[PDB]
Amino acid sequence: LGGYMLGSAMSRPLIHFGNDYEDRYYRENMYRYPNQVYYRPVDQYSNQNSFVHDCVNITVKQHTVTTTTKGENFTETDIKIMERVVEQMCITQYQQESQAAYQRA
Repeated sequence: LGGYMLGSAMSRPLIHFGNDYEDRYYRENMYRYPNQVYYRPVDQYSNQNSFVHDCVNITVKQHTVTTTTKGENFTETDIKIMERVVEQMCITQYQQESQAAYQRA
């Protein structure tokens, strides 16, 4: 991910758990953990969460393996709220990227 194409900036699509702390965890996990992912622009595969959750196997990394250990509290909850959002928006930006390829076409 020395390059990649930062998978847009979704500003958090609001994933809302209707929680106090785990919600908030995600709501801060929009900053500590981002609302954008690390991947290059795709529209040449079938599976989404494959390439997508992989882009987060990049993103959540950079954002939880140093970006979190900078004084954040990441628990199993953080993993999900973060991977889940960052993944499903990498997925959102997968279908977006797909059609973005249609726009650049």
